Amino acid sequence: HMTEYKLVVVGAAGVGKSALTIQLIQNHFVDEYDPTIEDSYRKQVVIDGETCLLDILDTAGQEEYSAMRDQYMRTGEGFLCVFAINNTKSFEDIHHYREQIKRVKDSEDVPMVLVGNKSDLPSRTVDTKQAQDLARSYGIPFIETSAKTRQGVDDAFYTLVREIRKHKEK
Ligand SMILES: Nc1nc2c(ncn2[C@@H]2O[C@H](COP(=O)(O)OP(=O)(O)O)[C@@H](O)[C@H]2O)c(=O)[nH]1
Ligand SMILES: [Mg+2]
Ligand code: NA
Repeated sequence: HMTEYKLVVVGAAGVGKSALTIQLIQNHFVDEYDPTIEDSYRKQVVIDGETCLLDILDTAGQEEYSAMRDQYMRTGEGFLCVFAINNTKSFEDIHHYREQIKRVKDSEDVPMVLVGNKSDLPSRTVDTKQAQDLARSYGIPFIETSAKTRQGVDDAFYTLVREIRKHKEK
């Protein structure tokens, strides 16, 4: 009685991958989540009249190999590619995350959303138009989030589900 959607959250250390996932699931902002915990979470939610079971991998620790992450990259249906709007380097890093996904899928048409997180912080070094340019180039949506205030968080995830449906029958 539910449709499963396999989602993968990627991006540089410290951008708020865990914070966004935890906010989606618990409606809580977690100040201090272990940067090393990689794991999958489940969320049941009704999106456009369909009862969805989201199966979400919150990735961590790019440095080392991971059997879980390997399985999710190969079989994941969509990707949230996250940078922080006060972390220029994380924005610059998006290129590499996107290339890695393109390679695993042997494809340039992969359901993905570019997410610019920490929108509540005043120290903004990546402008919305830089992000809009980058997403336009990739042919993907751009959404600004705050895992702290929850602004944009459901939007990011609902939009990814919709991009998955645009790509394949579910
Ligand atoms: N102010 C603010 N801080 C955030 C936001 N998202 C995450 N953080 C903080 O940024 C740091 C890294 O978040 P975390 O989720 O562990 O990042 P991860 O390494 O990508 O999983 C933590 O202190 C979080 O409390 C946000 O939207 N706003
Ligand atoms: Mg994390
Ligand atoms: Na959170």
